[PDB]
Amino acid sequence: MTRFDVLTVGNAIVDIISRCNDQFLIDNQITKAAMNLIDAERAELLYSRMGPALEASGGSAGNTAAGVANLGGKAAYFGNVAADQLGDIFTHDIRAQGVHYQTKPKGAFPPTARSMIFVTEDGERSMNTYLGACVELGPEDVEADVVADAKVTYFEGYLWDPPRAKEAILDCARIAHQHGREMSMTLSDSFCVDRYRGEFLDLMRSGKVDIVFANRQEALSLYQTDDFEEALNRIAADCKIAAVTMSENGAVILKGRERYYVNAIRIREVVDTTGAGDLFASGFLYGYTQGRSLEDCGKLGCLAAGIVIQQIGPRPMTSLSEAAKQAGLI
Amino acid sequence: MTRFDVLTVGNAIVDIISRCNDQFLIDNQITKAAMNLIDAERAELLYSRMGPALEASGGSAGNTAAGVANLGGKAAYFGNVAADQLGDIFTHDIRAQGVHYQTKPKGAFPPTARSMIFVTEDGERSMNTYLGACVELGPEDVEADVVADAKVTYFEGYLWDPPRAKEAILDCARIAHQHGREMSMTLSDSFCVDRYRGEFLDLMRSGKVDIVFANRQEALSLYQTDDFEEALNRIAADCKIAAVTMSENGAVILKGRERYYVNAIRIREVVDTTGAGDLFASGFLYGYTQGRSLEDCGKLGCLAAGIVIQQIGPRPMTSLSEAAKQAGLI
Ligand SMILES: Nc1ncnc2c1ncn2[C@@H]1O[C@H](CO)[C@@H](O)[C@H]1O
Ligand SMILES: Nc1ncnc2c1ncn2[C@@H]1O[C@H](CO)[C@@H](O)[C@H]1O
Repeated sequence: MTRFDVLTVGNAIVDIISRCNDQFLIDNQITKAAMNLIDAERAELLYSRMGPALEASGGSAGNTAAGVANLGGKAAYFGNVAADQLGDIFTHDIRAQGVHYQTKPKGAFPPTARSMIFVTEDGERSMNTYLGACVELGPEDVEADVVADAKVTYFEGYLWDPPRAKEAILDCARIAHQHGREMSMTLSDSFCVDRYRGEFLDLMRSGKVDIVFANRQEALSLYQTDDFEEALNRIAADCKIAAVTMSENGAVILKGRERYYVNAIRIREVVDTTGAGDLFASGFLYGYTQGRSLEDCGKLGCLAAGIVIQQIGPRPMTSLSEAAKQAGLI
Repeated sequence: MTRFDVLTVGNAIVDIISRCNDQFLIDNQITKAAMNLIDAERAELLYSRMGPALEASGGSAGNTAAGVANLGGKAAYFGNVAADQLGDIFTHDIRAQGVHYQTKPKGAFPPTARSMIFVTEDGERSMNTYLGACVELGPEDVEADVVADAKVTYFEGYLWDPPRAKEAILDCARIAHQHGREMSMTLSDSFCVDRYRGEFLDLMRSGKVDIVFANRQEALSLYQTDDFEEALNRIAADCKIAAVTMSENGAVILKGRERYYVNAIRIREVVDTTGAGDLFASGFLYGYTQGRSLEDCGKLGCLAAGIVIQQIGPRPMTSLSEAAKQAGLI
């Protein structure tokens, strides 16, 4: 028995969420469906144009850790906030879900990261993120005992944007593998993959990452191809296990020459896609650390992802364990 | 023409919202369906026990002003926040709705008011409010030109808790009535009525308040009676116009010997009752300042209230003007 099933590591962010029309994205030169990095001045400008909003704790890996805990797994999280009200919100929400979260703020400035997320009528989400205190996450924030005692340590490709987070991740990889654990990453966003393609492939090929999460766009971006079959063949050669999501078309899990396709749940209405990939990773990694088949891990991922897109906000407000039991995935 | 249809005045609050079981309220000695005032220490304690939450700008009168603006009316708001992140959220959300909001923060301490609102399975809401910077609202915050230029000035009974807000209200009443405008209040909460019964009746009987909003519980509390018919007869005698809501049983508008009964709208589900009364006041006052019949004012109020209870959070995220046009109230 170990202390943790899943440790996740990412940019600690509070989401500021509002609905907009498609013209808003065009007028403001916001790339639809993507993570758009912004500076403090641009954050002020976009906020001044944003309608009334709702706030909810976010951060891709934060959401994944919360989802693991929700399902009943034992989760931990590394991510840096500031000693401010937004940081206090973030700290409360993740700890209240039962995730181990002990990363200490380094003062009030830079302030806690926030992402202005604009949800269009089709339920797509377009994020505009000021990293703030996330730039301070570094090797000093690695709780070595936690990495050692976690079955899987999972991190965001998004961590390659701040300056020193990658150093923490390399430390995690060393500790995890020295203690016989596994490392996992998400490719996070197609433009993120554009930025760090070579680095990501090296993480996989050197064996620093064992399990990779991608959506279709990310997989295509990783190999700069329009051929999805090529992307699947290549990603399977580059990592031990790959979990590739395809929105309404479900998911495919690859291991060597093995492929396991999983159907997406049929949806009432797509309210807000924010968190879909994050919660797919929650379901998959919960199943994986419970010793479930790759197909069942995919099923658990699709169930969690389907639930989160039927609500506003990135962390399911309902019980995923109850949902999983009803679905016979238990 | 005037600059404003409705000026509202209230405790400026950010809501922190979570779902709980009925046992949680009992274990924590939270009075169900009520506004429970709390100190800083109790706020810390309750927060430590609360699950993951979402944040949304609140404040009863704030919500009412936002609803008037949503419907297409011209609204203003007086309420005091701190110079902190929660205050910045509050300031953003109300201004983004098109409400004039110019009250200046006085410092960072006390911090911006917040209310932990626990929603039970029946959709009832139980609020736990630390007033924070609201204790600083006073006569200095009265923008006399705004009061002079507003058709109706509406305020919360809740303002009788902080120490100096009542002085601002008395100043508002004077300026309003000297400029031929009307004053309105809501009784806010049955325990609030218990605390300030005599003062509230004095506001009405002296004519400082022209239009009074109450729910059934508040009306009964005002006259310490179990007889709803008595309460209606007495409230009609004590104020020029009374609007009394009765939840699923709609509302009754009273003027002198006149009575206008209005039905509740048909609804999908009671998700969260937070804001119901606030938005009834939005609909009513919007109608009133557009020169509509008292019955139509009631119908607009019931429409807005019915909309808000079908969503999480206190301010409608959909267009009230569009809904009013579709319902044929225009
Ligand atoms: N640069 C980023 N790094 C990590 N997570 C992010 C970033 N920008 C937005 N997010 C998060 O992505 C989540 C949706 O997957 C949101 O909850 C949001 O907080
Ligand atoms: N003491 C108070 N004064 C004014 N508004 C309040 C108080 N406590 C809670 N509220 C607000 O009541 C609203 C619902 O009517 C919520 O949005 C919440 O912010």
